[PDB]
Amino acid sequence: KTLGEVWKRELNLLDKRQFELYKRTDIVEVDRDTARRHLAEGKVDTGVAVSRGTAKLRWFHERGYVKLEGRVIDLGCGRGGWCYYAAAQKEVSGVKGFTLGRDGHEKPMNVQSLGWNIITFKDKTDIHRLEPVKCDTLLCDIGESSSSSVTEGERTVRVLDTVEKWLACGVDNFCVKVLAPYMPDVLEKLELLQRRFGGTVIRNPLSRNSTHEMYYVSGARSNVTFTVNQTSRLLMRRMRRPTGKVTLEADVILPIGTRSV
Ligand SMILES: Nc1ncnc2c1ncn2[C@@H]1O[C@H](CSCC[C@H](N)C(=O)O)[C@@H](O)[C@H]1O
Repeated sequence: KTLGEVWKRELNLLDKRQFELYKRTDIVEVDRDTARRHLAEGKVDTGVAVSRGTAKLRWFHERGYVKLEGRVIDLGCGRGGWCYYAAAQKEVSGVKGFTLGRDGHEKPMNVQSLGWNIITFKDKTDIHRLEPVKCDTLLCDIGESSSSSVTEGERTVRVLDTVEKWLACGVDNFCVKVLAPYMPDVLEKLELLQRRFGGTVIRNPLSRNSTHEMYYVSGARSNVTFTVNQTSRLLMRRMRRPTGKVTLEADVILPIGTRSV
């Protein structure tokens, strides 16, 4: 019954064309042309990002929504866009990335952007059953979209449930994907986590309109209900006023090489 659930219901009423127009209405995307060509050519020393994730984390990072410091852990790293971004930051001392990388799940990608050498990738790992490790910055970008709001809610509560075990070890910084912040139970878990660890949820402008995903971050504190609804209002507005107008932005190019001495 929340505004976001109404949004989800109306999203499912869109035919294929409607959905297509909607998905790219007033959105911002990075141009992946060059990165895709370089990766396809096997170039590992041009500093291109392995995925759209690098730009998403940079957005949070550059405006203080999440500080990237010391020991970084990246749950559900996939190709590794967040790991490579974090590894290139001077304040970061190490990066441990974990992901399934099996049964259709993408495996970490090997490139040599700055600090690749301080990253330890580990695949064939289900982070829901991985024993928490002490760290300073906790990152988690997991949440598989579903036509079912019930399912998005279940997957979202499971992620927050798992992440709470890691935050309970004591972490200074965090950035965690929240697939369905519009679901009632998720909203309440977020409110409880906020009273326990602080932070709030922020909508990344690089996220597509087809998902209501927002990120639980340590760099800001605000009323969760209000801001989740603001995003709901924006998404509903774009569905009612489709245009498919997209704004392209330069993708992230990181420096290259190992961090040594
Ligand atoms: N239970 C689990 N354990 C480990 N990894 C998981 C998982 N569930 C989902 N994942 C992985 O979480 C990843 C989310 S996509 C992450 C993109 C990454 N931030 C980047 O910048 O490239 C997917 O690769 C998915 O396979």
